Amino acid sequence: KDFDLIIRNAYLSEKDSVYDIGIVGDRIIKIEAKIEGTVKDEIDAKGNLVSPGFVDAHTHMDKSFTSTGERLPKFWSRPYTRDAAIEDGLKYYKNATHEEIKRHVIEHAHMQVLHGTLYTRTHVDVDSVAKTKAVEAVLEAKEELKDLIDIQVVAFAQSGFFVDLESESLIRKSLDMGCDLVGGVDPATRENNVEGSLDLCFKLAKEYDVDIDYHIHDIGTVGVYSINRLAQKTIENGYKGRVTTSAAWCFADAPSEWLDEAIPLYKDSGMKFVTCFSSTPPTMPVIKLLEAGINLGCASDNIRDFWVPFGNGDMVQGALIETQRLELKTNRDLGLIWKMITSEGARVLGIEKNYGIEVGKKADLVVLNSLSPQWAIIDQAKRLCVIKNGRIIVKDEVIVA
Amino acid sequence: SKDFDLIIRNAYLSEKDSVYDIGIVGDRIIKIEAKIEGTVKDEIDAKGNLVSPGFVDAHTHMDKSFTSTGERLPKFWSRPYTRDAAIEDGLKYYKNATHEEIKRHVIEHAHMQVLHGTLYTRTHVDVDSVAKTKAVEAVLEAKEELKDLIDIQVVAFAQSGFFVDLESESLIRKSLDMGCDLVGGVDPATRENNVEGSLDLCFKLAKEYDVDIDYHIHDIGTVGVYSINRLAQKTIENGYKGRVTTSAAWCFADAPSEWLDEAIPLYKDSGMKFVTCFSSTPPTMPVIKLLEAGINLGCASDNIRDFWVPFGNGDMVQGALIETQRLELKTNRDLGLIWKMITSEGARVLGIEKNYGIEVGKKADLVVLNSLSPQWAIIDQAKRLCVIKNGRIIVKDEVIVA
Ligand SMILES: [Cl-]
Ligand SMILES: [Cl-]
Ligand SMILES: [Zn+2]
Ligand SMILES: [Zn+2]
Repeated sequence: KDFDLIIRNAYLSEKDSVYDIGIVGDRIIKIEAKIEGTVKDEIDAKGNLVSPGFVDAHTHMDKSFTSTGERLPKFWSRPYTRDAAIEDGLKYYKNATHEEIKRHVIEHAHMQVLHGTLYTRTHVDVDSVAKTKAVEAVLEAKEELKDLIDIQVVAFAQSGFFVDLESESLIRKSLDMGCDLVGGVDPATRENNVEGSLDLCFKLAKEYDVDIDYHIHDIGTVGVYSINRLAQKTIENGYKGRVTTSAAWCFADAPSEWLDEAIPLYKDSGMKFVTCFSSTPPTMPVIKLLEAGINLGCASDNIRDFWVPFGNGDMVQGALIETQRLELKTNRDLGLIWKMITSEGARVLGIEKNYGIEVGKKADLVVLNSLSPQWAIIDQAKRLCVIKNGRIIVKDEVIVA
Repeated sequence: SKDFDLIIRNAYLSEKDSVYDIGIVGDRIIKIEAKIEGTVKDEIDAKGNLVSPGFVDAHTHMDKSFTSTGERLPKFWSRPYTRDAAIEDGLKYYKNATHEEIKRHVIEHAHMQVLHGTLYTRTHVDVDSVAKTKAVEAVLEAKEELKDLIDIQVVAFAQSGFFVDLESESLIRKSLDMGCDLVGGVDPATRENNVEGSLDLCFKLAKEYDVDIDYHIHDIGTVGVYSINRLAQKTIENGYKGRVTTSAAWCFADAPSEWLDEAIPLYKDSGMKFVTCFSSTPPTMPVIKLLEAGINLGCASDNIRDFWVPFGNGDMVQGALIETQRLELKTNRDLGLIWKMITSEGARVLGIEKNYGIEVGKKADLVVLNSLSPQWAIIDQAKRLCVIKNGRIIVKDEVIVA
C-alpha cells in the first residue's frame, strides 16, 4: 500500500486551501491537492479544518479531579488564596494513594485527548508531605499514556524551597527519577528570597541538565522584578531558550513602561511564557507580547481541584474563554489565539521542528467539525477525529485506541 | 383520577436540594413528590441529575443574526468593532435583505436557543428608515410560527436614533401598532446628542401603546450612569415603575463606585431592571454587588454571528461559564448567583416570574441536564438531555423533535 492513512479534503489554515494528506507510520509524507495511490485507511474531513495537535502547555495532572464526588464541588465554600490552596494540597497528599493519583492523571489525559490535545506539560507537587509519591504516579501514568499523548513533567517545589526545607533533596530525587524540568513558585511573596530561590533552581537544573518552568503569580511591579531577575540569571547561566515563566499575571497591572523596558531582556534571554485561560487577566497584553515576537503559549492550569473548580481539558474552549477575557473579535486576533493553542505551545515545549502540518512532520492531527480556526473558536463543535503517531485514537467523542 | 401527561423521574431540584419525581398535566406542574406512584406513557428519567426551569436569554437581536456566516472566515471581522460602523453595516445589509432571509435567521436563532434549553427570550428588532417595518414583520411572523418552542417578546428598537434618523418616530409607531411588545432606543448621549429629548420621546410612545421599555445604554463612564439616572427618574415621573429595562450598562464597570452607590436607591425606587450580555460584560462589572443589593439583573447572548458580535451559540449555560471567567468567580455561592441570572432573574426582567419555576402550579417549561447541579453544569458544559415546553417534549439528545 502507498499510504497507511490519508486524510481527504483537509482545509489547512497556514496554506489557506484544501488538500489531501498522506501519512506513513508516524510521519506526514505528502500534502497534495489530490493524492493518488493505494491506501489502507481513510478519513474524509469534508472541507473542514485539520490542525496539528493542540498544546496544553501547563497543567497539574497529579491533583486534578480532587473537587469531584459530591453534588457541589468540594473546597469551594471559601474564596481562592494561594496559601489556603497550598494547605488543602498538603492535607490532600497526606492520605492520597499512588493509585488514586495515577487514576487522576489518566482521567485528565483521556479528557485532553478527546478534545484534540496531544502534547502537555504538567507540574507535580514535590514537598515534604507528597514527597516523590506524586512524581512516581505521574511518571508511571506517563509511560502507560505514550500512545495517546506526550507529557513533559515538571518537578515543582509547590511549598517553596525556603519554606519547606526538605524541598531541595526531594526535587533532586524527583529529577533523578526522570522528571523533565524543574520549577518553583513566587520567589518574592512565597519564598521571601528572590536571589536565593532562583539561584537554587538554576543549580538543580544544571546538575541534571534540565529546562526550567517557574510559576510567577505575584502581581504588579514585584512580579515583573521577579521575572526580570529570572531572565537576567537565565543569561548569566547560559540557559537562553531553556526557561519558561508560567502565569505572569503581573504584566496586566504593572505599568506598561515596565514591560516595554523588559521586552529586549526577554528576547535576549529567549524567555518563554505561558498564560492559563483559567486565570489570564482581562488586561493581559497578550496581543502586544505576540506582536513583539515573544513566545506565548496557552494552558488549562488546574482542572477540578482546590485551586480551580473549572476545567474540561479543551483548548478550543480555552481559546473562546481567552477571546472573552481579552475582548477580542477580529479574525486576526482570533487567529493569534489559535496560534497560542498550537504553534506557540509547541515552541514553548521545544518540539517545533517536528510540529505542524508539513511534509516530514509528526502525524499528530485533529480533524475538526468547523471551517476555520475562527469558526472553531466561535461554534465550539466537537472534534471529528484525533490522530496520534499516524494512528486514529479518537473518533466521534470516543477513545478508540 | 386522570393520569399525568408526563412524568420526569429522579429530578434533582436546586431550590429544594433533593431528588423528586415531577408530574405534569397539560402545560402545568401538578405534583412534585419523592416518588410518584404509577406509570404513564411519556416518561423521562433524569437519573439523579439537575432539572431546571427554562433559561431566559433576556436580550437578543434575532433579526440580523447569522449574517456573518457563509464563508471560510466570518464576514465583517477584518476591522475592529465600533458602534457607528456596525450601524452602517446594518443599513447596508437591510437595504437588500428580504423578508424570507430575515425570517429564516430568526427561526435558525430560535432553534439554536431551544436546543440549549432557552425557552424565553426578548429580542430587539432594527426599526429605521432603511429597514422600515420589514424586519418587524418578519420577526412577528416567525414569532407566531415558533410559539410551541419558545416565548418571544419583541422590542421595537430605534437603532439609528430618534434624533439622527428622523423617520424613526413614525416607523416605531407603526411597529408598535403591528404588535411589538416593548419599545427602546440607543445611547441618549453619544448617539442621539439629546438625553432629555430621546428619553421623553421614548416614554411618550411607550404610553401611547401601553408598552414596557428596554433601552440600550452602552455609553461608558459617568455619561452612562447619568443617562441611566435620568431614565430612572423619568421612570418615576411617568408612573412606569417596574416597566423599564436598561440593557448593557457597561458604565457601571468604569464609573466611580460612589456614583453607583448613590444611584442604587433611585434604581430600587424606580424598580429599574438590568440586563448584562455575556458577549460584552466588562470584567469589572459589579454583578455580584448589584445582586446583593437586590437589583434585578438578567443575562443574555446579545447579537449572534453578525456585524456586531461574531460569537454566539445561543447557550445560556455556556454564557454562565463565560461570565465566571470575565468576572473571575469560583465559589459555589458565586456560580449559584450566575445561575440565578440565567433563570429567575431573567424571568423577573421579562415579567413572567409568577408562572416561572419548578413549583406546583407553574408552567411545565423545563430542561433536564446531564450534570449534578448548577455549579457542575457551568463547569462541565454537558449537553442538555431533554427540553420540555408547555408540558411537551421538544428536544431530545440534541435534536428538535417537536
Ligand atoms: Cl532577594
Ligand atoms: Cl440633554
Ligand atoms: Zn500552575
Ligand atoms: Zn443589544
